[PDB]
Amino acid sequence: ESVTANIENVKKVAHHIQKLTSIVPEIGIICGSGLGKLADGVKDKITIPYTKIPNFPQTSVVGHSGNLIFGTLSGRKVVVMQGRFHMYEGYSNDTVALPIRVMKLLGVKILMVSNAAGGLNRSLKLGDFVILKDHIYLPGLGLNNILVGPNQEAFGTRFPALSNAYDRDLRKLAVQVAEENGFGNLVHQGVYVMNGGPCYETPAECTMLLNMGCDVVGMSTIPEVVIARHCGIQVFAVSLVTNISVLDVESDLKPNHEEVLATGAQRAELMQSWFEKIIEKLPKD
Amino acid sequence: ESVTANIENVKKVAHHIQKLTSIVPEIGIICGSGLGKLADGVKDKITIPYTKIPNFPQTSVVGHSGNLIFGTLSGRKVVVMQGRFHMYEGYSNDTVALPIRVMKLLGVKILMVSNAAGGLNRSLKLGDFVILKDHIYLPGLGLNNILVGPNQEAFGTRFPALSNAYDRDLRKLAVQVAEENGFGNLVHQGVYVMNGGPCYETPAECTMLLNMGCDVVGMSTIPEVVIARHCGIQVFAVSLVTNISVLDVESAQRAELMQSWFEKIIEKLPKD
Amino acid sequence: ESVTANIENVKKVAHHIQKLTSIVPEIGIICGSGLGKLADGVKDKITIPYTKIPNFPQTSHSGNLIFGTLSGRKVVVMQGRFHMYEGYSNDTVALPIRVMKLLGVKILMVSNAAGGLNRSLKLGDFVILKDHIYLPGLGLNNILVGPNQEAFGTRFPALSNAYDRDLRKLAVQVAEENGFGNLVHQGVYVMNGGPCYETPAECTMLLNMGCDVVGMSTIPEVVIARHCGIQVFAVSLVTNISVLDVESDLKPNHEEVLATGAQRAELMQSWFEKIIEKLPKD
Repeated sequence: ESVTANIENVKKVAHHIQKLTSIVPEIGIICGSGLGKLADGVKDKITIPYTKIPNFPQTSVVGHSGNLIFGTLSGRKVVVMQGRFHMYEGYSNDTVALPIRVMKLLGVKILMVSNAAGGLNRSLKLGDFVILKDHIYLPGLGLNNILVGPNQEAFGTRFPALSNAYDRDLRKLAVQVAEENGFGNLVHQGVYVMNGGPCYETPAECTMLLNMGCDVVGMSTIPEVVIARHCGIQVFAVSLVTNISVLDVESDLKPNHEEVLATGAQRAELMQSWFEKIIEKLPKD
Repeated sequence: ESVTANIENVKKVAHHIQKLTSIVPEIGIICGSGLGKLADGVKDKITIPYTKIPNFPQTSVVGHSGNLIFGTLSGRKVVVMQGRFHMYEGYSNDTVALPIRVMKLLGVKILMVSNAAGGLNRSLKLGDFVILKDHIYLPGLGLNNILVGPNQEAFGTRFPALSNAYDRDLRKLAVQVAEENGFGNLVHQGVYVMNGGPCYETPAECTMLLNMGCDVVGMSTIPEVVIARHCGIQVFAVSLVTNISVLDVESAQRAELMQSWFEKIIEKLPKD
Repeated sequence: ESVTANIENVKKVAHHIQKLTSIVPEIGIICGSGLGKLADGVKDKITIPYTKIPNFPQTSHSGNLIFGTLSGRKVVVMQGRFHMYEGYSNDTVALPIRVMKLLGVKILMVSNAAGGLNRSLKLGDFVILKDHIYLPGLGLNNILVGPNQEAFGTRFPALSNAYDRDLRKLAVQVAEENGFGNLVHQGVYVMNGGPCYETPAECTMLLNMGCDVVGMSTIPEVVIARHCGIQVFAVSLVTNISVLDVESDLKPNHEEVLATGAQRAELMQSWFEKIIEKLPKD
């Protein structure tokens, strides 16, 4: 399961990073679908490959290590995670949790995250942005919650509440920014349900999930959100609707992931702009 | 993970405990929520710490380790489990199963369990008692059932049915005792769904669970109930509603009454 | 302890089997409920116990891989399955299906025992799977969790026509012309990891999820088959009628479940034989 995400190990990693950069991040960004360009446009960037950080978890896109990117975005100090640890890859709870807990010790106060999701809600269109206002953590309700195991008291409490998990003030700001900039029609809010994956959802599964009250379904994000809330980081999360879920078996349409990647690539410019304009107006500073 | 909960290992733990006490328990009790007294009220008590028993699972520090308390309660021999093993802590199936199977070998015929739960059913109020009449074992449906692995045939069958899992006669008696003693207005019956935890449930999760047909939600109890039924122990289980679930994102006290209820139920239990 | 179901290891197993038999199978059959007597019908056959195939998983007498001819077609039959409720790993379940693929299997046919949730179902009915709900898979116990084995398939497999519509059609037509079309339905199968039978509250929930039958197997093998491009036909025998009411004295009994399966075994075998008979030949 790699190194335990305890205070000792997390501090060690944080200190290693702090020798490599003088940027003290206020906002952490986990790049998902549509955020590829935002990562590139970080100003005065310093790129730290995961390979160069002892005990930091290792992931690659066909050979190329992920990176931590420090710098600024709209005048605000950020750290960007370029490369994530999805549970369908077989990563441990400790692997997924360590980077978020490292962000806490580095100074991160807000986490912004995107992902690719299937649209269950029948009003959604391809390319829509669905701000998460709540979630259903199917793995968590089973016995695959990321927090299962000894609680690391240094970071949070044994039984965390998830009441305002998707900060209502950050959601209101994100909607306002979209509306002010002429793409409010693309922005929805909804409930995201996690399918552990990596299979796309069958029509019967989608029909069930829609009837549970779910608006979008995806295979990521909730584990990161749980760790973030556990250690008191405010969360803003957006699903890009990269496929419209098929609810009937009598239908030749299907999710193919390349069209999922195409939707991400085509909405990247707008999602970058949105996130930059949100960051510009975030409170505290 | 510690030691396999097979008939040989369970036999050895049971034999060791039988040297430390002459009490042959007829009723096993696991108090979760309202565990104030009961263990206080047992006459002629014998407190056996978990560390005193070899191969018996041990709690993780906390400044207060587990005990197995033997004695009598309202004229019946009992064994109380103080110190539980919950799956959200990372305990293995064998760790949770072994204690219940030890109870079986010691002579336990009835298991009484209390726990703390979130109220999903909209007519519940904080402090209410909800007798479990059925459950939904979400971890079990999802391939984290406590019985996964080789079946221990000496305890039970490969594919146990869970018909009358929460004995209907015990529930009827429990309801009779509550109404007889003036706190019948607190008592409900319902379906308990297990959230593996340890996070509390989001509004959207609570809404989904309510619409699945669940009345309360908690992070324990079902694994123990499944092991109990597998080896033929009758089960009585009750949730104390300690949090009322919020359904949309837009939006100690009963300790003495619960221990008293359990004491009065045991008084009225049939005896062979 | 189990060997990874990667192309290197699967090749080694398939190459060992290919020295023990000349039969190149194009249909793979996994014997579940109602298919106990299927191995008997296989002609020009060779029985290979799992015990004499290195790194092939071991299940219990040992399980066998039977090669031969059924209704004129080359088949491999798995007598002995690896149920997840027994504690078997994903690799253990996946390897046999991937071996089938390297051996040449194009169609996988499978039966299982299931509880009938749909209130119109009768005991002994056949429910062809047209779709499924993989509760373990949704909850992070999907058989494909781990590094994707690219030799076999893609990272994010779609499950759109998982239960091949042409095979389902043919199966329904074969039943109808042989006079048992009234026993045949099509439905959604939900997986309960098991090994407990379902409580009344669980059954009620599953029925309201849109499920017709519930069982403890099959989906993991189906996912692996679809991942490597094998077409799938699957049928649940309704071996118990699910009890939705806690006050009812009715309950699932495993001896009655096995008895129901055995009673239908001749008919289920004949059905499978006649499906294979009518499959398009190239």
